[PDB]
Amino acid sequence: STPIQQLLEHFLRQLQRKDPHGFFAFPVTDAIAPGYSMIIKHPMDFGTMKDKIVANEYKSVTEFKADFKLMCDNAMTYNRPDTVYYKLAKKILHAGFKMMSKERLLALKRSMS
Amino acid sequence: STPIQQLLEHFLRQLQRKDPHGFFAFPVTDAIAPGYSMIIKHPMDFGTMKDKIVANEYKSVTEFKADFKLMCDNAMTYNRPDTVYYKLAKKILHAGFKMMSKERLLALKRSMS
Ligand SMILES: CCN1/C(=C/C(C)=O)Sc2ccc(OC)cc21
Ligand SMILES: CCN1/C(=C/C(C)=O)Sc2ccc(OC)cc21
Repeated sequence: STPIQQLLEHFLRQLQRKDPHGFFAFPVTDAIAPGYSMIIKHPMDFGTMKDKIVANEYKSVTEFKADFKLMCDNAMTYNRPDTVYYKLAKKILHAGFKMMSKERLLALKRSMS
Repeated sequence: STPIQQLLEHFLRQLQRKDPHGFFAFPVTDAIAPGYSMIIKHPMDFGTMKDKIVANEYKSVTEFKADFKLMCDNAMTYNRPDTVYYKLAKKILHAGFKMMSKERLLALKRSMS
């Protein structure tokens, strides 16, 4: 493994702990969610993100954050605000962007000098 | 855990993997290596470094590199050049400092932007 892969695997684990029931663990498809494909054109989930880490397809924390943000946007677009799915997506998005702050990324970034 | 701890744990696993027999895994004792305490002023080993990581006592990769270099210098000071201990110490010292090179950490630096 490489250092960036280890950093992204750490972030991903923290985020998955905030989704204990695995709402975001696998790709949502039309077989479970009517009309999903035509509402959610850019699907994303934790499992695809793990595969992209393993495949070393992320070159930055910015790219990783964008996939995480996409996933939570999709969940808030498709599900109505009354659903546990929409409600959890809003909460992990807030927490996730607070754990990968500009600030926190600069503090961790002064540790490597 | 914290991001810096996870990064140092990664480096430590890479280094410990080059010492499958655990020459460096635990403190050398005078019962095993006569006069060690009298010759080696500042003992160091992988287990203590892991203890300091968990205890979040490293504030830089530089500080971490300093304990690693200490560990390998100690082994080459106490053990004669024909011994497995001296030879492995020299080999992991070079490998570890190529893995925590200035360049490699500055590239990793841009990845967290
Ligand atoms: C994977 C769970 N989950 C959703 C997740 C997100 C993030 O949108 S959307 C949803 C709709 C139906 C279903 O099967 C009853 C499950 C379901
Ligand atoms: C624990 C291995 N090892 C050394 C370790 C370091 C890092 O120096 S020094 C030493 C001397 C004798 C011995 O038993 C033959 C072992 C011994």
